[PDB]
Amino acid sequence: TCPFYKKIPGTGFTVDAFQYGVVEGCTAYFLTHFHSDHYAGLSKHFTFPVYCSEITGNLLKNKLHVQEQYIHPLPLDTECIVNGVKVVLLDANHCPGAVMILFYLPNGTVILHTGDFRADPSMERSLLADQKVHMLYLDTTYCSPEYTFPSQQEVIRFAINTAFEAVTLNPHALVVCGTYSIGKEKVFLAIADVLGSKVGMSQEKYKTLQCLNIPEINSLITTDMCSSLVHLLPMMQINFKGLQSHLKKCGGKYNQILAFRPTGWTHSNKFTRIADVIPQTKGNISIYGIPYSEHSSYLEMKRFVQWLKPQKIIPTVNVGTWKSRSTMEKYFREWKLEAGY
Ligand code: NI
Repeated sequence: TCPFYKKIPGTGFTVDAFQYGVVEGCTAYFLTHFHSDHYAGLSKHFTFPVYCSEITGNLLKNKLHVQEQYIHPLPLDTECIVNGVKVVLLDANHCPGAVMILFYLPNGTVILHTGDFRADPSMERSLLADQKVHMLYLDTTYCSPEYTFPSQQEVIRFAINTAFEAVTLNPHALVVCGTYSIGKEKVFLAIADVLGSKVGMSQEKYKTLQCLNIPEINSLITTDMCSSLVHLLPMMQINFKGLQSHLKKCGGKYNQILAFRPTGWTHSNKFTRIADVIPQTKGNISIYGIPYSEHSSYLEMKRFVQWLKPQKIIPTVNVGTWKSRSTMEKYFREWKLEAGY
């Protein structure tokens, strides 16, 4: 049945709760972003109101074929009324169109649901600065101290430099980047830019990217693989077998592949620095795994919460085991005792 952490008390609202059929007493279903664990259940046959960002509404329409009459897009950073309740959507620093939602309850309670986010100090100067938050529904994906990773800027630096070097040494090398969902577009766009190429991809992926309001996008992407020296492929094809097969398809235009697998966190983050990462190699193929995260590190999460000083925290990730739950509750207590709220 719908879990309690997907219901907003004092309203007929749910968040990211599309796989439980009709939720008894829900008058509006909010969708924070277009990732499949979040939208799971939505289809062309859904007949309840969906509230979301403009970009998310472009994807629901074009990729899922949800009918237009049920899609309610809202602008960001704007006080809006939904079934009699004031709401604000804020940028989540996750994937394109990902939002956090502020609900202002009739009784005076204020609730923030982060959706999926990567906390940033820039958030401390949004509409959040303006008033108190009583309850926080938090993206706890990486809520443990061992989860460190570099900034997005440092990871892109490493990728740009690595690709630029390889292709300058061998102009017959192809660069390939793995994808399976929206998000992490900076990886393949930054690399294409340093190489003066457009990025080539399948028609289905091109379509997806045309929904995202990325400026000058037509100058940056294409469906003509031949004209482009950066190719996107399904993440599942980013292995030696899949890459050889793909090189075969390029008709002797290239004699080397350098590939990037953007992951979240991996255990090598505990020991190794970004400067020191090395690829997996077999023959004329090299695969780099790069830790490009669109979720809060442990420290970034802690800073955000200690700044906000909520009265109650409700985790939305890793809630399935008692040991996880107990571990998170310990950190919330440390944070609260350290900062004095
Ligand atoms: Ni997500």
